[PDB]
Amino acid sequence: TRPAHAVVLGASMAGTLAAHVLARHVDAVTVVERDALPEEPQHRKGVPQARHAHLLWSNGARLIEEMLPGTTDRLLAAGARRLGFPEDLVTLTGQGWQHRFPATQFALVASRPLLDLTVRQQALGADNITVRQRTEAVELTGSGGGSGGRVTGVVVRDLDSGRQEQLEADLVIDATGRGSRLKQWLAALGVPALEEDVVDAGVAYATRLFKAPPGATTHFPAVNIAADDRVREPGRFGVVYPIEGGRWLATLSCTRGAQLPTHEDEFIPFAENLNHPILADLLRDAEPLTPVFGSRSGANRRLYPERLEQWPDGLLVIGDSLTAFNPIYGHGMSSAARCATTIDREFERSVQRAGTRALQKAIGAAVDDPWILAATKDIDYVNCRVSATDPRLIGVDTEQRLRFAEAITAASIRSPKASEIVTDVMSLNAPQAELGSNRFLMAMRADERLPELTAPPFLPEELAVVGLDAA
Amino acid sequence: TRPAHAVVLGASMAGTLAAHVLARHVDAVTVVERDALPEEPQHRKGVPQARHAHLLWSNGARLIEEMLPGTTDRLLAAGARRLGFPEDLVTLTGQGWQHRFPATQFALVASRPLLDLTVRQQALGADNITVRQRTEAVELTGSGGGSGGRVTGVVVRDLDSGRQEQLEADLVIDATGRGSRLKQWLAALGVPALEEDVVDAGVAYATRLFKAPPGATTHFPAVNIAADDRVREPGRFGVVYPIEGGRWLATLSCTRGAQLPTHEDEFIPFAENLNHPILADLLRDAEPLTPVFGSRSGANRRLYPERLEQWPDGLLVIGDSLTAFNPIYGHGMSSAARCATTIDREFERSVQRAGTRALQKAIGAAVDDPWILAATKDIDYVNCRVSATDPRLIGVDTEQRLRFAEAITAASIRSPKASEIVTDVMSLNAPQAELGSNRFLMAMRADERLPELTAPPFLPEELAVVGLDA
Ligand SMILES: Cc1cc2nc3c(=O)[nH]c(=O)nc-3n(C[C@H](O)[C@H](O)[C@H](O)COP(=O)(O)OP(=O)(O)OC[C@H]3O[C@@H](n4cnc5c(N)ncnc54)[C@H](O)[C@@H]3O)c2cc1C
Ligand SMILES: Cc1cc2nc3c(=O)[nH]c(=O)nc-3n(C[C@H](O)[C@H](O)[C@H](O)COP(=O)(O)OP(=O)(O)OC[C@H]3O[C@@H](n4cnc5c(N)ncnc54)[C@H](O)[C@@H]3O)c2cc1C
Ligand SMILES: CC(=O)OC/C=C(\C)CC/C=C(\C)CCC=C(C)C
Ligand SMILES: [Cl-]
Repeated sequence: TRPAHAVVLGASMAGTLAAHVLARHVDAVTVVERDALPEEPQHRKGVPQARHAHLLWSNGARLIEEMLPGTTDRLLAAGARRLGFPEDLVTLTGQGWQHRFPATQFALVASRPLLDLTVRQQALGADNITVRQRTEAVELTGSGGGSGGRVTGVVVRDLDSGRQEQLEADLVIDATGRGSRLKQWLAALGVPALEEDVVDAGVAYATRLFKAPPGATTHFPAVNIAADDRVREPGRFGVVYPIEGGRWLATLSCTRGAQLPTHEDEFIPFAENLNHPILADLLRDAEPLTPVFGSRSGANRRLYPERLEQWPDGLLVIGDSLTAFNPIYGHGMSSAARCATTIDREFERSVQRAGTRALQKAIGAAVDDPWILAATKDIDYVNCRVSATDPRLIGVDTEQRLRFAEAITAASIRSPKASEIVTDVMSLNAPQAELGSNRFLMAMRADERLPELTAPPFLPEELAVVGLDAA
Repeated sequence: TRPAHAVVLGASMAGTLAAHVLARHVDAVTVVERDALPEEPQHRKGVPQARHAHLLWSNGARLIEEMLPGTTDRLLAAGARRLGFPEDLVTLTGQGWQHRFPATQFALVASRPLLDLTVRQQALGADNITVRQRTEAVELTGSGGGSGGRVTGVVVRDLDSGRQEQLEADLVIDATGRGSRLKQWLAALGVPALEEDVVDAGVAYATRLFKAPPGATTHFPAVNIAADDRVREPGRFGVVYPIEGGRWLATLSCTRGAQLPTHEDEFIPFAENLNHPILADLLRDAEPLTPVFGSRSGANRRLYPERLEQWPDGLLVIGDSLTAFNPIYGHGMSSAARCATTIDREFERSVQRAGTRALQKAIGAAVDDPWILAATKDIDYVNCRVSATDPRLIGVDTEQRLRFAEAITAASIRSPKASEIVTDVMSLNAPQAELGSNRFLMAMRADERLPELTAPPFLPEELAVVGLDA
């Protein structure tokens, strides 16, 4: 018999997309969210990462567009911007400035609260979706361990009354994010511990919101400075992204060993000590609208429920709860869209439980691309904490992995054919392994390499919008 | 290490597509084929089924088009026809005539030798593909048994010289077809026996090519008769497809228990004893160009190498050899395209040996749709021989499967919304399980049902091109 009631824990991007998908296949869906969901673009404590710069890469943007047609146009009408890569960005890599080749990929950029609200407005309006705001999931009900175990429902607590209730379900979806209590819920059902890979470069983030020079959010590119050209030293990075309302979102980041700004008067000096001070020059006369927001959620971690024999029937885990990545590569929301898309494409085949386990295996395969990309890039940072069994990571020459990464970067910034393939991998539209293919290696040697840029490739009319001259 | 030499055993559609794919990722590929590959459309002993009706459904057509751009345009320029479903077909089901709704899917139809050569011409021209024509693979080399072995190469015979030769390889692809010798090659390295699911309704086929009335191949629909409305006696079917050169391809079919025309003067009598005699009335004044070609390759069979722990490294199996289906549903070439597309999509991720089995598991998952579709439809035929472990087949009440198949068919022929989803499953673009989805059940209840057609839905101008009335 088919499932008739599904419960989705968490109403952020992973839970909202899964709720919309499951409503097409299940008679009734209940969404359990700890926060009150605002009706206007507004931050909330359940998604504290929304304070920092967010790119929706073309992989997630297309997956969301095919699930919810019109979403992209609604975002743009609300002030979001479609950044073309590498065309609409002034980017400094460890190998030099990126030539602004005609765009081969894109990313939608906006405030994360606007993007969350726009998606919620297009997904949660179905008649068979019930949203229980200000309701907290406390534990799962059912049985675990041995064989034959299965999750029957979830205990929820109403936060305005304090009363608890048993919410029975044929299917429970954990989408509660990086701070998820899944390991406690599992152990309370007698389920053994899950396998977990971790690659933790100790990345932290400091963000301020600025009023951009008038017109810059439309006629000035995004700027990204990534300083990693030495490997015995921690990485230090910085981005300035345009968002709706004529505002600049500036996010500074560093790996373990470096020092982030903890006060407002340390923000611009950090940008002045990157490999090029262009982010400081842009933000020197810009009006700050916020204090400095911080984040320490920069580890790469992946659970493998698809490997656990004692995985209970009727339970799935998606989003940051299943796996989370270093935000610098900006794949979290695309991974959430992949989880919902995989449920949509595999649900009917997986029912008629071999279905719950088949869905979880399909979900695990869909999140491999953002995992192996972020972990490959972070594993070689100095003082990185590594605890993973992935043979693509652990059994690899460390000199050769670094040298090859440098060669990939050197080709992408100055070779059109190499840049196109790299943006495919960067946009999560091609696996990381494609950079080791015969196709990429032949493109890397055969393609032309343009001369090295000795200054940031701003067009003069872009410098005129922000009131600068000669880089 | 990244494979530097791959060998594909067998040409035809599975081998040709896989060879084109592997050439993108491996330095050199060898294609070893028993027959001489002709440079113009001609049948051959290695693919004797090419004499029978062949539809390239949109699933395989799109996968081939994305692999080999321009192939669809060359086929149409060479005389192939893009039949829209259900618009361009007059089809009689066990529930009645199919309303010719605007096309929601399509299939390319032409002679199989023409389609084969067109794909060969656009796939095997790469500089790093070497074709060993008139060369036969006899056995595999390597190790097997115990811990799980590994494949080193293949022994080949040159047929114009008579010489044997050892061809080592980092990766061997079996694309030999339904009569493939893989299970003996396995035992020859001591690899345990593979799991196999079989649903064999004993389907046989008789085909005669006719010269169609001038213009019929372009302005007249294909006709498909499925005489299937009783479950206690064998099914008998018949189709007439247009192909290039102004010719009609007529393929007659039956399941175990019935008798096909095995003599030429019984061919049209078989067509007049279908549930409607329209295919006989079409073929009585038609000029016969061939004798009747026969085939008894109508069983559904699936190997499960993805389940065998001791599967040797460096070996993959694709096409009809891995799994074959009842031709009546026409998914074999689309399944061959799926295996090649899956190899292309997963190859780089699978290397960087865990790769060969990762590729084989991905290939096995891609061939599930045509297997469960053909097996679900064939399992309940009278005197059908079943040897399978698939719980989607074994643990099903047969009344519930029979009743639902009738409701799916009755909805598809007279409800537009239901027809759209059914053609998606029929064209192999949606899994069979979609017909049990809440989405499909809601479409069946909510959508209108048009009145029953009491006559074949020919337009008056279509009857006039073939010279009939009513
Ligand atoms: C600094 C930073 C920058 C990032 N930048 C990007 C970027 O540029 N691009 C990108 O794609 N991704 C980015 N990410 C990742 C992205 O924010 C997440 O991947 C995305 O939010 C998906 O997470 P999720 O929906 O699974 O969980 P979350 O977004 O964390 O949401 C979890 C939800 O569950 C709720 N919840 C928690 N516990 C309970 C409970 N017990 N009961 C009920 N509800 C509960 C919470 O209130 C919340 O609504 C970034 C992350 C960080 C930290
Ligand atoms: C009557 C009938 C009708 C069909 N109709 C359709 C249809 O409408 N649509 C559709 O999509 N499919 C149809 N099929 C299925 C389709 O023919 C096959 O699925 C398709 O050809 C894929 O098979 P293959 O390439 O894997 O193997 P095959 O096409 O059988 O090719 C195997 C090749 O390997 C070669 N070979 C074999 N052994 C050796 C050896 N030892 N050494 C060297 N070379 C060797 C052979 O010479 C041959 O060239 C039909 C099949 C039949 C029987
Ligand atoms: C040197 C290196 O890291 O190579 C990869 C660099 C990339 C992929 C560009 C850097 C991207 C960012 C800093 C994103 C902005 C920050 C957040 C979304 C939190
Ligand atoms: Cl955060």
